[PDB]
Amino acid sequence: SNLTAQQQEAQKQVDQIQEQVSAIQAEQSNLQAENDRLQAESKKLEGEITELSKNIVSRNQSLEKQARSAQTNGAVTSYINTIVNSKSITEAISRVAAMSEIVSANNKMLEQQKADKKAISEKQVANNDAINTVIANQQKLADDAQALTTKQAELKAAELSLAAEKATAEGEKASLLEQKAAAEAEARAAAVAEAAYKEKRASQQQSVLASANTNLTAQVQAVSESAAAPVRAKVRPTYSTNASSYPIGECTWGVKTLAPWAGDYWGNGAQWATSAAAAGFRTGSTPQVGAIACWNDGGYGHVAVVTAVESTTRIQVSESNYAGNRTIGNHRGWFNPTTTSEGFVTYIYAD
Amino acid sequence: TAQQQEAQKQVDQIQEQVSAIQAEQSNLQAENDRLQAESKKLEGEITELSKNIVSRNQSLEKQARSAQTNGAVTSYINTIVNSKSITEAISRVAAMSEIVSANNKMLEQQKADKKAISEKQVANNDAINTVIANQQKLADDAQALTTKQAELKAAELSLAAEKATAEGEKASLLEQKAAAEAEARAAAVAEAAYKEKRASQQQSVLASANTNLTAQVQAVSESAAAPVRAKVRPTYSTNASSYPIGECTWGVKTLAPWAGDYWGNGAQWATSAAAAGFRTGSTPQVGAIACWNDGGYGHVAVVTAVESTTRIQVSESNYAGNRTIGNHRGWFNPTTTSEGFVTYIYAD
Amino acid sequence: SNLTAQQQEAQKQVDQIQEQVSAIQAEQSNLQAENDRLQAESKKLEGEITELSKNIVSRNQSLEKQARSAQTNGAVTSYINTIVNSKSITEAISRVAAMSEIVSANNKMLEQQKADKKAISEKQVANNDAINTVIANQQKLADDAQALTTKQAELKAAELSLAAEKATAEGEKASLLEQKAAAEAEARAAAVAEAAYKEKRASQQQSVLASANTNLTAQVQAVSESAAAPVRAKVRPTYSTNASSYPIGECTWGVKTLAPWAGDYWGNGAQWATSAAAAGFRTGSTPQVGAIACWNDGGYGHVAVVTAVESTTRIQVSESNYAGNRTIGNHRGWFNPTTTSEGFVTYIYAD
Amino acid sequence: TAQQQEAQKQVDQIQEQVSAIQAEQSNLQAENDRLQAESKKLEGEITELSKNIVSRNQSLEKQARSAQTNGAVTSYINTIVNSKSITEAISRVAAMSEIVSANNKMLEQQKADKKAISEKQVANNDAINTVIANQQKLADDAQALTTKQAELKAAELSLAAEKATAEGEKASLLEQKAAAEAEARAAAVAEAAYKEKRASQQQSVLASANTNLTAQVQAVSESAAAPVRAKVRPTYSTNASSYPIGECTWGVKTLAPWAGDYWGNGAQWATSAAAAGFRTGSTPQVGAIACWNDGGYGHVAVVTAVESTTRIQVSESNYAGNRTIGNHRGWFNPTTTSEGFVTYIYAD
Ligand SMILES: [Cl-]
Ligand SMILES: [Cl-]
Ligand SMILES: [Cl-]
Ligand SMILES: [Cl-]
Ligand SMILES: [Cl-]
Ligand SMILES: [Cl-]
Ligand SMILES: [Cl-]
Ligand SMILES: [Cl-]
Ligand SMILES: [Cl-]
Ligand SMILES: [Cl-]
Ligand SMILES: [Cl-]
Ligand SMILES: [Cl-]
Ligand SMILES: [Cl-]
Ligand SMILES: [Cl-]
Ligand SMILES: [Cl-]
Ligand SMILES: [Cl-]
Ligand SMILES: [Mg+2]
Ligand SMILES: [Mg+2]
Repeated sequence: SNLTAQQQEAQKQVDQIQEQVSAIQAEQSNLQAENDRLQAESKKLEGEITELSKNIVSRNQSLEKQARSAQTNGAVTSYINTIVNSKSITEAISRVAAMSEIVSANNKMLEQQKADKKAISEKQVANNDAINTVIANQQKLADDAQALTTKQAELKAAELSLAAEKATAEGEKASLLEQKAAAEAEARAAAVAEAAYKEKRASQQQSVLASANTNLTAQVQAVSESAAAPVRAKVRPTYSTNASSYPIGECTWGVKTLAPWAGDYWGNGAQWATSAAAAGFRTGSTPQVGAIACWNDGGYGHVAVVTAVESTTRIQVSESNYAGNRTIGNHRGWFNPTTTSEGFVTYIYAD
Repeated sequence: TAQQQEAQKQVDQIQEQVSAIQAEQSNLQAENDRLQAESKKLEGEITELSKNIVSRNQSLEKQARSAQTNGAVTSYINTIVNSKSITEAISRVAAMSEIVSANNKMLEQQKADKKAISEKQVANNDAINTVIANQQKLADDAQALTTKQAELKAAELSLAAEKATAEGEKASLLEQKAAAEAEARAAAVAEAAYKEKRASQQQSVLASANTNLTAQVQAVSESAAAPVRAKVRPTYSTNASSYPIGECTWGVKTLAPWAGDYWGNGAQWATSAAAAGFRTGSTPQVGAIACWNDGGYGHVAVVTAVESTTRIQVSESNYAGNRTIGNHRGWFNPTTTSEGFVTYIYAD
Repeated sequence: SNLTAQQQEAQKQVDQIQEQVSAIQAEQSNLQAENDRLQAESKKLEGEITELSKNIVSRNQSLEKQARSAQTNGAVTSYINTIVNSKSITEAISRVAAMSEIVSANNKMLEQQKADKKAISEKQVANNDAINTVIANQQKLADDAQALTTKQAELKAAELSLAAEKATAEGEKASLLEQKAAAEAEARAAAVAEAAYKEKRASQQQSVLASANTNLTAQVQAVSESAAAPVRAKVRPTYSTNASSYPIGECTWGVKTLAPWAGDYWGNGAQWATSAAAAGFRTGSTPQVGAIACWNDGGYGHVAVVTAVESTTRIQVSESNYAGNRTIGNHRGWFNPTTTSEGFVTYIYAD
Repeated sequence: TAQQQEAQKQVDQIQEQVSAIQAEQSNLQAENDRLQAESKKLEGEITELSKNIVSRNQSLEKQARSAQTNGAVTSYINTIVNSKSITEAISRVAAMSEIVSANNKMLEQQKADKKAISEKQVANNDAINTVIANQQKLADDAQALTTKQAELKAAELSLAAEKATAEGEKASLLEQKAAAEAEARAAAVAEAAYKEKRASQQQSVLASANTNLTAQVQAVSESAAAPVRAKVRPTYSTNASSYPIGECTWGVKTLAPWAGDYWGNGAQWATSAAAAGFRTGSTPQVGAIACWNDGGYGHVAVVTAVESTTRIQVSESNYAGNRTIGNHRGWFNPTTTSEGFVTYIYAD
């Protein structure tokens, strides 16, 4: 080699910084590649979780209908007597043998339900861990991009410093020493930027963690305390506390009795949601316990108060004047409120 | 004579009652027909006013709010000072009077519609009530008419006996009178049974009013079944360590600790919640987890206020770059956002 | 017996008519009982048909996703190479053994799908036959009620005729012979009513069968030929046939190119449904081929033209300016239009 | 001198071009800001007018139609002749003028709103178009500015050489000029590549316009998949012998022979159709089978005309006791009937 001692020192600074630069770039490619495959694992797990979810919900309903039919009490006693309905001279019995198959099919169903609940649970943790890793990697990538900008600026200046030590000229040493001073100033700018980045990142996270010091009630309190605070309910009218405005036994009289917050002159049940909306009440398509269910059939319609909710297509209700019975109470048990002869259902909420 | 007048008096008294019932039947039936028509017309007008009132309310809240949004009003005061620059014929301040005139005209029409619907509601309600009372009166009259017409029959035969002839015939229609009087007693016993039934049925109805919602809801859970799908629920962690700091999932888990621990990207929370046994739906409720699915990562938040399906407030984390938990948007429409299809997960 | 010859003749008429009366009443109870149990069989079959239907639809989607993943072509070649990725010194392989289980699970799925399609088919015919029998019985019950009214009126008169032949009195024979003449007149009235019933029933059915002499086109023609005929589309404006009102490459320009019946000044894609509705176009939530899909995100939104539809949550579309690509064409393949970053989807229909 | 003026001229010419670009950048950016604001305001007003126009159209069709329903107008002519009976101060004919005045006022406001939305649409559309054109011009200017500023640099160094001193220095900044001119050439080649790319991209976009819907739909079916779910469909009977005469099912089967043969009560038709591979949905289309489910027997019909989701006509059998096939209701709302939840089954 024709290398000097001073030139080797400059070469060492270039090789050290280049090593750091390549190390950052290698990790960037490493993390970006890991994220790509983890995002793919997640997508696949997500599709499988969706598949299991609908099956679990569907199978639960089937298992609850099959339980109800197998545990109705009043009709089940006859199903136990059907097995006993065979002893002496009845030709050929295949009722008891067929009873084993429906129980075998039943036991097979809950075992598959148990397996699906196990599988979705396992797929959830793996998916969640994959998603968490990807976010941590993305944060590491953001940190590396700032570090790379700094180290590449340092490398530039170091390479110019090496170019000065090699220079076989008085004219040129001076030229690239001006360029080195310029490059070193740029490297300082990059470092100060990275310092501000770390400074900002740290305080931002502390500000995020500080906001966790709260709860829902305080959060809901802040809405009503603000200017944009629910004041649409202020313009409502004070209604009567009794049902004297509705005739005895009617569905309207019944709902007014159970839900005294309803209006006094809201007419036929069919029009209650229409009048309630005008009065400032919130309406919607999903049942809530305590909400007034309003069915519109283009005629008189019907109203009731929701007493229990399992889904949008499965509720219980307390009502008056259903199928000729004018007493207030539970007339139907569980039923689907979207598929009745009273028509389009809409719910009126208290708040 | 004299005895014949007494018989004639009984016929005329009962005939008077019979005609009175028939007159009232025609009276009530005619009143019901026109009241049912008045109701139908009022119903159509109430529907017309209702949609206008709701629509106009939304319009009135989109207006005024945009011209009185805290932060934005200072610019509206500067607009008059900026339009005052002499270049060169100014009609910006004069045109500002027209939008305020149009605004004031809108709330005055809203106030008139709320007044009109209120008046139409009471008239309609009274009309409906009157019709039902009349129908009950008509049912009572039909039973009374059957009785009085049977009494009239016997009374007319009694008069026919006093006019005599005499045969041969007195004895004949006195047997018919005794038969008619027995029929009249049968009609009376039938009307008594009718009143007996009507009275006890109404008492049974009035007895059922002695209740309230809580007792009603209690009877459902006390019955064989009875919501028992929530019994199989799981114990989730009480902290948000399973979700990364600043993410929307971490924020919702912080505000709604009843949510799951490994429910992944916000988009899939409703899907996992439904599998876990939670109830989901399309209408916002305060305290519900709003889950938006965009076919990607999606988003989650907790509903803090609800005015309608298309107007809510929420508290969330990581919205538009801001990773702190809080209110980021104010009032907004959750169905029309870049995070996609909204679904709500309810606590119970 | 102290029975006369004439009295026996009267007694015979009573016994013959009573036999007919009891025969009708016996059949009424017979048919009413059969209908009750057939209505119950139907209800049970209906619930089972609903159960099978949702499973068949759900399982079809799963089988088509599992087929797609197992028949993607470009990624499947790697799945065939994974089995070949084992020969000499690889420790323990359970990738080929696990491949048998997913195929076993796949083959088990289509066999259960085939069994469910077989079961629903069988349950459909049994249910349909049960429903048909119940309607035929109801028609027979309507016929019997008319016949019963007639025969009971005949019985009344016959019993009075017997009461006249027994009568041991000059005073009473004459009385119940007047009652018999009255009863016979009532019996004639009942017969004439039953004749009118049969007369009406026969001609009504012929009038119903006559109305079947038609088809949809004639039916749709009669609507437009009537006074209540679609004339809301008359007030529309004639739009330009080119997309010069929209800038090159935009989504609006693309939709206008493929659907020239769209408007010229409808602005950002998000507002197209809003302007279309004002212009008199019909809008809705379900995709149709040739409909303009309008997504509203509270911003600029997006528009496209629907090119294929499998369900509400699965369509294909041709569009312009998707994910940076400004050419008109198919960018996404099959996708769910309700779950995208462009927001709330609404469809604008040509008619 | 003289040579220095030539150098000064080159600096002043290029500086003029540089300032012209920068002036236009500020000009276009300012115009876009105010046009984006005009658009936002117009958008809100278009939304306001749209809902009013749709709402008012429904109101106008519920009105007039009720006062001009064939069969019902003869009674409206008799109402003036019946209110003319002298009993005793008549204000029924005078009040009839007010509802017609209110009606005529409604269509005049509808006509004004259709005029206003049309005008607002063109102004908004032109505003949006201008903004996009400006954004493209801004992208072009940024590339041109980079080039002209590089040319200016070299020209200023050329002027600095002619002023000289002279050293020692002429030679120094002539080397810098040669370096600057090389940089200016690099900027020009970059702008050329930009124009090269921009031009070919637009040609590729314009090329894709050479198509139509049919070719587009053809490419879907020609691709790997391609709707092939309809391939597995079944051959049903061509007559309605499987359904009893006069029933709603028999009627729909007669009009829509593509329906199934053993689909039972009308209520379950959508359920069986979905299992059979047919597409279902919540929006009416002409020729679709409407299936109403009331938790009981339900009802079916064939859609013959559609105005909206809440306004259709249908042809059906066995409606309100009438078992003939035909139009029984005219225009009606299929979501608000006593037959329950409506769902439509589509042919394809
Ligand atoms: Cl909390
Ligand atoms: Cl009812
Ligand atoms: Cl009762
Ligand atoms: Cl009860
Ligand atoms: Cl934490
Ligand atoms: Cl974490
Ligand atoms: Cl963490
Ligand atoms: Cl959406
Ligand atoms: Cl046809
Ligand atoms: Cl896009
Ligand atoms: Cl492009
Ligand atoms: Cl493409
Ligand atoms: Cl036939
Ligand atoms: Cl048949
Ligand atoms: Cl037949
Ligand atoms: Cl409904
Ligand atoms: Mg905040
Ligand atoms: Mg007809």
